[PDB]
Amino acid sequence: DTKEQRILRYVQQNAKPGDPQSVLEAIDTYCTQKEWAMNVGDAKGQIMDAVIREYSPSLVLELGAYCGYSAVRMARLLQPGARLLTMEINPDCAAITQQMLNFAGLQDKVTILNGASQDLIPQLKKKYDVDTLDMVFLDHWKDRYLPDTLLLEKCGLLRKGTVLLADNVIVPGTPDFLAYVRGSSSFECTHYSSYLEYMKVVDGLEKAIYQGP
Ligand SMILES: Cc1cc(-c2n[nH]c(CCNC(=O)c3cc(-c4ccc(F)cc4)cc(O)c3O)n2)ccn1
Ligand SMILES: [Cl-]
Ligand SMILES: [Cl-]
Ligand SMILES: [Mg+2]
Repeated sequence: DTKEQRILRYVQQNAKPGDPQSVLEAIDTYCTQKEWAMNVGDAKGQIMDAVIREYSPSLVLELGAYCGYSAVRMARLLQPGARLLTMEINPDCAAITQQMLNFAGLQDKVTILNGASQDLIPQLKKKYDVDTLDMVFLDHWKDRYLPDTLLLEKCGLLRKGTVLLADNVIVPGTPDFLAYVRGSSSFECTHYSSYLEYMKVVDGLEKAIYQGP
């Protein structure tokens, strides 16, 4: 089997159904002790939690679910009725994410879409009845952070105050995105320095709040 299947199995055998916190803990244990994986992790995850609590978004889009760690992290803090849409390009990982969310008891809050961000973003309004997004978590291909931000804007999915939160802006790094949002009058940016998941390597999150045209 694959690493991702092993992570799911470990959660199923070491966490409590319906207990998101136990799911996060199980994933972090496995990835610290057994096999590294590209989940956002606990260090950056704590920063994400603080942001989600500050903004209490009603509708969140995640780009790049992987195994569902971040989707569990965000969805467990959403208010009743609030929703997460998450996109995952790898079909095997999309299925793992669905199963992860099901185990965590968060499946009614989250819709996991299998496909590429460039294809799915233009369908959000008419197919998924999205008006505007309250928050976007960028965690997909690092080359796509900038084009997909621009595409979100083109599609009319951003409003004044939409929060973009970007993983991995240092490692692997997203230099074009960072330069762009930090240089743009349409964004108010803050950097949260942290560490790459499960590693003693500096990484960070960027928050970029959309200001309108
Ligand atoms: C809908 C759609 C979805 C996607 C999509 N789905 N899933 C992803 C995952 C992307 N993530 C990464 O590659 C990533 C890599 C590292 C890393 C690797 C190796 C190192 F040595 C150091 C760090 C660390 C991380 O935290 C990462 O997030 N993209 C893509 C396109 N369209
Ligand atoms: Cl993750
Ligand atoms: Cl960590
Ligand atoms: Mg990441």
